[PDB]
Amino acid sequence: GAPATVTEQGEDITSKKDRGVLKIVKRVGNGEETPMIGDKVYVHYKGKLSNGKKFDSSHDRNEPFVFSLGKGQVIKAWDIGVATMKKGEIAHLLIKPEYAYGSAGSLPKIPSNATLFFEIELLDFKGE
Ligand SMILES: CCCn1cc(COC(=O)[C@@H]2CCCCN2C(=O)[C@H](c2cc(OC)c(OC)c(OC)c2)C2CCCCC2)cn1
Repeated sequence: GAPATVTEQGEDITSKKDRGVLKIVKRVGNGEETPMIGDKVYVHYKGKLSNGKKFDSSHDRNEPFVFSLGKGQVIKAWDIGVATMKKGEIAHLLIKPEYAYGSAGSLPKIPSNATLFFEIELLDFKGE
């Protein structure tokens, strides 16, 4: 189970070191350069919640997913996680709810206290 493999073999990339965001790398990228806060970032991803009740992908178009890193435009987990990734990398994250949607959740899509899993490919980044 990709999520179990991460829960068991994944690196804790939080600062508080509370296992709230766990990472395994799946395809090593190119270079040493990983993006900076305020970079426009381009990714393809697949995401599910632990309930198994919802699944989302960017792949539900050709359009890639585009955000400004570190600006809280996404969940904290992504601002943390993607910032560790190199151009061309693919990685798995498992996220406790405190780094996703927390106790409030985001109903009706995300319930209260949900745990999330993502597969992420980092295509490229550029300074805004
Ligand atoms: C500038 C991008 C702004 N944006 C933020 C979001 C909120 O989503 C997230 O921050 C994270 C990480 C970025 C990819 C989408 N994210 C999600 O959680 C998905 C997500 C996709 C969504 O649609 C693509 C979405 O609606 C906007 C949403 O709302 C909370 C959350 C979940 C993953 C669990 C399975 C169901 C969806 C959606 N668009």
